[PDB]
Amino acid sequence: HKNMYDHTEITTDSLLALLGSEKVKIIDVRSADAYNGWRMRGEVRGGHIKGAKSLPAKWLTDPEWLNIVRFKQIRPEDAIVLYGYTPEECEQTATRFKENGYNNVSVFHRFHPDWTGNDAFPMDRLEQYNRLVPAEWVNGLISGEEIPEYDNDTFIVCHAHYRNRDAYLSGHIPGATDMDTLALESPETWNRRTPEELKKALEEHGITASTTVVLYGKFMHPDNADEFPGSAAGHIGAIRLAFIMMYAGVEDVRVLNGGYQSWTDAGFAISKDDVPKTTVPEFGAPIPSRPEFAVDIDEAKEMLQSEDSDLVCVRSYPEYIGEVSGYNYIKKKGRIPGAIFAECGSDAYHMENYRNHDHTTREYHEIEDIWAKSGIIPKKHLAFYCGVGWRGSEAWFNALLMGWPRVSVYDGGWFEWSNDPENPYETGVP
Ligand SMILES: C[N+](C)(C)[C@@H](Cc1cnc[nH]1)C(=O)O
Ligand SMILES: [Cl-]
Ligand SMILES: [Cl-]
Ligand SMILES: [Mg+2]
Ligand SMILES: [Mg+2]
Repeated sequence: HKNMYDHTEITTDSLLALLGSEKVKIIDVRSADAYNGWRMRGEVRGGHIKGAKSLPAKWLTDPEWLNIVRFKQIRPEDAIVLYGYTPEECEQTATRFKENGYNNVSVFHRFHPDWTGNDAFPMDRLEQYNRLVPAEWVNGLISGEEIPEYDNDTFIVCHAHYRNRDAYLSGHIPGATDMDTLALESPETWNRRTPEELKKALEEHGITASTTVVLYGKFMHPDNADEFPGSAAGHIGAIRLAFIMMYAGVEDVRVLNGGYQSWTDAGFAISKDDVPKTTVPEFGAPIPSRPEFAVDIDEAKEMLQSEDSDLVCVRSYPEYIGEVSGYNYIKKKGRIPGAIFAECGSDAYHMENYRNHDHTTREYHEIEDIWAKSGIIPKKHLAFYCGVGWRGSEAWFNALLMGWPRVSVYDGGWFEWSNDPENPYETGVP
């Protein structure tokens, strides 16, 4: 019946008439960063067609491509409409759908410049997308080239890791310097360090409050059998450090979307130099400048008693039901009573529910809709937490990117909560 290699074109008028159809799935095959709003071809309006889902053509080489599509609830009985910067970029995706039994597949040729160039055509974007940067933006930054969403004259690219300098020395973005997560958080409490420590640490790494800091980490397949599996979850650590730096007072913090893998996926050169630090004498702002980003245990207890506040438990399901603690250095098992569960992923060192297979952030509409089903909504003051505040920082960053007005991280997490034998806790399947 179908032709695997000749695809029907859908017109702008036809697509306009189908924008509200529940039987139609509009699929943006560009990069997730363009989908979020980055104007990667110089378009005046960035983002995606309103209601479109993100399925980057880059993922076509992934052997799990069909499961990704099914996990996104894109079904063979749906009418599939693909679009990219050009219709030619949609051809391989269209063929891939037809090869897997999707018989209703069309290609929209006029997204750019026709759709982007007229304000009558509805578009959407991740409100604070410029904090989540693509690899091309970082490459222009370190090359001293004109890049959008950047009006500063001072920057530093920071490769985060947890007591694992090999994560940096085995390959890093050229010119980048490494920051151990221990520089900004204490091994005694696994909370952010005191203001005086953060001031010294940031200065010794060459960071002022007015320095644009670009953070990223390297995913190295964490294994629960290792003594420090967090040494392999570099990009969670990067977002954890982004939280602490923004809390401290760094005005412009960016995160490389997808971490190190996005840098090498783009084909850019890597460096193995051990770049020395260029310290700065004065941070230049009071620390912390944004204390409302952090929540501690007394306020967290209040938020459990408030109508417009909630704690969001970003742990794994075995941790939530008290089957495991999730950590080799925590013996207590259980959960904070009254918190809203938002499953992070498989265990304490993986964020499958918040990431794509290439570690870029999951399509934010999916995060937003799943959160809303559990009452995790922006009208509340939300304190994301987990074991020790790493996974909660990554969840918190996703909400911050959506422009949510009062989102925090409860730093202490299950570690601090369970360390007080007076605190109530639950266990078992709810
Ligand atoms: C605070 N450290 C770095 C010790 C944590 C960080 C962490 C990563 N995923 C959940 N927590 C650890 O590695 O167990
Ligand atoms: Cl990671
Ligand atoms: Cl918990
Ligand atoms: Mg949208
Ligand atoms: Mg903590």
